[PDB]
Amino acid sequence: CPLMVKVLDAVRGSPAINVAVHVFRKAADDTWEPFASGKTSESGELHGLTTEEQFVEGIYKVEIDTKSYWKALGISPFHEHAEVVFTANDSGPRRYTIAALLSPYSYSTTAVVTN
Amino acid sequence: CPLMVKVLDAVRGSPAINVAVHVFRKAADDTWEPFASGKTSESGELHGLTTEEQFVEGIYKVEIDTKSYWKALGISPFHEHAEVVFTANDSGPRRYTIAALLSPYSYSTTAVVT
Amino acid sequence: CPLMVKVLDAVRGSPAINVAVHVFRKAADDTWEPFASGKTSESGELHGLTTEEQFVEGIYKVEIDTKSYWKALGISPFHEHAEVVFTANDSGPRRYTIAALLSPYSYSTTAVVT
Amino acid sequence: CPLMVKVLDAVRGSPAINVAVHVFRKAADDTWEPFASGKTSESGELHGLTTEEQFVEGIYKVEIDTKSYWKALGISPFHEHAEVVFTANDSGPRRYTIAALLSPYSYSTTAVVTN
Ligand SMILES: O=C(O)Cc1ccccc1Nc1c(Cl)cccc1Cl
Repeated sequence: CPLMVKVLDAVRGSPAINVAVHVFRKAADDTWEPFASGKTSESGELHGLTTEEQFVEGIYKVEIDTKSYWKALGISPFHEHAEVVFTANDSGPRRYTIAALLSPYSYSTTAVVTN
Repeated sequence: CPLMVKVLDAVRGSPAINVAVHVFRKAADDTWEPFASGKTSESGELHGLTTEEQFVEGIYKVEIDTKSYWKALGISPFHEHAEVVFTANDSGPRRYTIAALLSPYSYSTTAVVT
Repeated sequence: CPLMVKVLDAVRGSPAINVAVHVFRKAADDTWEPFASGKTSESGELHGLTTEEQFVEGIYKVEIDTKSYWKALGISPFHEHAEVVFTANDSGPRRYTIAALLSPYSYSTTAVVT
Repeated sequence: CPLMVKVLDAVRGSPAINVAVHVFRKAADDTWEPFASGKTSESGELHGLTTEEQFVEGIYKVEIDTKSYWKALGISPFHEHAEVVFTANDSGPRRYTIAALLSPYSYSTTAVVTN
């Protein structure tokens, strides 16, 4: 499990559950091709998105559907979604934990990269 | 000045100066067309990106070239850039302030709509 | 105006208005003595807390009454208040801007020293 | 384990290791009495600070010695430390995860409260 996503809710002080996450990889033609997708669990985490074999060097985009999350709670959010774009494994395989803290008009995202 | 961008540096505790910012608007064909661009000033701010006449309802993407900013400081950042995608509602006098706080492996962004 | 405080609301995407702010300075006996206080304005800012003459080197604590702010909006917050403790160095012309972004169960604070 | 602290480093994209944490409880005389202390592990986490029996209702202060952390890395930080003050268990026992993301001139803290 080289790619993990964790989403927290800053309004309720709880994990953000059932948040849709889509991952894309930049193709040779500068196009974003679907790579993997899923929804966060009860712990606000999403595991098993890919494997070390499939997760090759490249530029990846992790899109977190924050808008749908907030609407389901009756709150009108600012962002359409949260996007995290990064180059991965360019110097060998690494483990990536992408964390996002969500608020209706703000979000913070950090990466924890393990070797 | 309905749209303003402010970028701060969390490592040095200062405005993020000369950060390239590109704004795009989603076109009818779901394509991002260039809308405006510029670089943050000494105060880490970018004003005059557009006018109220030109800034119509739609989905906009504010792209902040964070990578180039960090590389210039000798720090290898994590993100390729920071992106803020939102819908400009246009329902009453509204000024949009997009703020971003930058760290090498993290960034936070908030919108101040007044 | 060497010390300024800015408070934003991450839930409503607006400045945090009328937030009580208390500033303390650590005394010789390791006690926090009141230094200045006020409430954020409509722009979520608090200016004129002190002067360069009065703002000498020392350890300061900026306390933001976040609890009262959230309760007034009908939201039960997590924190009793937000505290920012720092050392004013006083080594060259320096203006201190203490910014805080508030959410019911979270807050972020950054210092912009220019 | 009703009280957990997790600290991340936003500059290096890694857990903040060996960060000293001191917890205090407000006494009857409005004084902060030492409650527990420890240092974050390799995963940037601090467990076993207290037990459900000892962690009674009250106002607690979690102090994270961020200054010492940054100085050890050769960076001059802004804050003397990060403090998180909250009322705990006022409506029954809860599990509290106090998370902090650190940068030299900024820090963010969130609480995840479980029942
Ligand atoms: O915008 C963000 O998310 C970064 C951040 C973090 C903590 C405290 C304040 C801020 N942002 C900020 C600042 Cl530094 C100035 C003016 C307006 C805003 Cl929204």
